[PDB]
Amino acid sequence: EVLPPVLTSNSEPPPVFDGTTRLYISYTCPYAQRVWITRNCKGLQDKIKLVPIDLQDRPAWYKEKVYPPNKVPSLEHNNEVKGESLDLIKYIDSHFDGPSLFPDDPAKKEFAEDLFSYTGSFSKANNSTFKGEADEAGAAFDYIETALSKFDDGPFFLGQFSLVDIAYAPFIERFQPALLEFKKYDITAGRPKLAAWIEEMNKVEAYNQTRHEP
Ligand SMILES: N[C@@H](CCC(=O)N[C@@H](CS)C(=O)NCC(=O)O)C(=O)O
Repeated sequence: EVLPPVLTSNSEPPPVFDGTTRLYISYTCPYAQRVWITRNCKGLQDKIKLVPIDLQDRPAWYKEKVYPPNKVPSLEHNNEVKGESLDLIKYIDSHFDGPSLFPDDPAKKEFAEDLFSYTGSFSKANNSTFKGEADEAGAAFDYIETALSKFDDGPFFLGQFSLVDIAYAPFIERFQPALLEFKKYDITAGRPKLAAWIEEMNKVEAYNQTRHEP
């Protein structure tokens, strides 16, 4: 796959609502990365076109013609532009071909909703730590470690790979090296299920490719 160029304030607008599916992203936004990973994991590279924008020098046509809330990601599909990364990974999973990324088992679904609900707290805990407000990252990763012990039919949050792993991957990807650098803190220390989860995620090529750049 060829990753397309970043569009700036000086870029001409793409067709909007011409029938092509477009995923508007920033190459470094973790929320957008969630959706990009979902696209790749479902083999949708030829179905969903990436439209990367520069958030520091962004095209006015984005807010004006594509997505008024003026954030990434947003998904243009079937004459609607929709936002919210968690909504979007669920939407793509259920409206496009490719392997299903969400289990049918009601108990796994229920646990998944607990974990989706926890994403805000997870980010807040880590950010609190980086900002020196409270050392909450350890407790947050303890929660993750415990969650990984719930289902023993695979190494991922719901046992087998799912949208839940995808939701967390961009954030763990960023928090891990930052905690090591800024707080001299290794999240894998004492957290074997988490260490295994990171190793297994890193074997997923569809995810690794979202760490790529033009
Ligand atoms: N709740 C949104 C968050 C999206 C978001 O905060 N994106 C940021 C980049 S990390 C953004 O587009 N910032 C640009 C701005 O606020 O103007 C989601 O889950 O998709």
